Amino acid sequence: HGPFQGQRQNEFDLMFVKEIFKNHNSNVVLSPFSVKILLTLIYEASDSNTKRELSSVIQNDNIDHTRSYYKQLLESAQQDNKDYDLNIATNFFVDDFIEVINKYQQIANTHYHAMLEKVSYSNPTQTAATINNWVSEHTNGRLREIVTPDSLEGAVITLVNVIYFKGLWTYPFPEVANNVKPFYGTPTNAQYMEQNGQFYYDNSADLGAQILRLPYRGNKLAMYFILPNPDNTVNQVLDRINSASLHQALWYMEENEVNVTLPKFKFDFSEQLNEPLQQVGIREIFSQNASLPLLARGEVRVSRIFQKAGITINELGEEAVQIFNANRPFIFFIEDETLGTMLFAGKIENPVF
Repeated sequence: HGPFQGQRQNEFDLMFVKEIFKNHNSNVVLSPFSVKILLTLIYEASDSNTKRELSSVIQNDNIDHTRSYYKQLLESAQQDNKDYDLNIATNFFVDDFIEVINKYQQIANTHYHAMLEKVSYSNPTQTAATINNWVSEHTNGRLREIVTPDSLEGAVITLVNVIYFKGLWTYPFPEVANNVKPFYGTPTNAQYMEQNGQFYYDNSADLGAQILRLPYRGNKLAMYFILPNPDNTVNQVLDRINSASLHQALWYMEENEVNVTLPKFKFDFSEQLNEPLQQVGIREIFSQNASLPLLARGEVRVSRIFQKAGITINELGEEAVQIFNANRPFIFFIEDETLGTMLFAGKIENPVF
């Protein structure tokens, strides 16, 4: 279990993360990989502009390859055992008047771990409740709400993704009696955890940020932290992150002895994805032209797309020189190091737990 040695297919992921982060002053967490599942589901559903617009998401213009890729990354990622708990769940909530094609339900289920169910948008109050109950059910109450009755106004089809994670570190932190200290947001106190250890690390002059990898148990996942240098901000570091620059910055990381101080955090984040998607070039699927002939028996389209993600880091593992002191805002992400998947991406502006 070492860092990924391949080339990440993260051109879309990074574009999307940046667009979300630029428009929120708060903590954020989301799943770029899962957003790619949603777009591929809509692609599978559709009849071009759509194909040019999704070229960073679809695998080599071949549907069999696209299906096996997403299926493989999904099965690699997901797990519920002593080492970590990661569940991804996806649903289309479809108005009653729409006839859902059963074969679409089968490919959705099989390759994308997604489902479809009927609701009545004539009753946005009951429908909100239905969606929110689905969210609780599929995250074991970790997430509980994602929509209000108002956010369904005028809707015919709503696509919802939820994801949550908690794992054991390979190298746990000591549990310390209120290790409370200042956090300098863009001040407050936070609970920190601190250890010395051997961790992949670098100070990246190109990014203007330190990077730290902390692995999770299970030989698959790690959390990366990108901490801007004191003269720098998260937004300025983002402006210099693209697939090439990030690939190189991670490539330069070597195992070092590092003194690591991190704020504990636990929070969730949700957003309606229509707008950020359109901002990054994905527009056709939301236009008067869009259609879903392979999903709905024949003229309808996806009204709204929502994602809600939840995340927790704390000290815990199974048991038990550089300075990495994360006492100001930073970026984090979780990747599957066997395949390069960007499962979670987020930022901390205000530690909370």
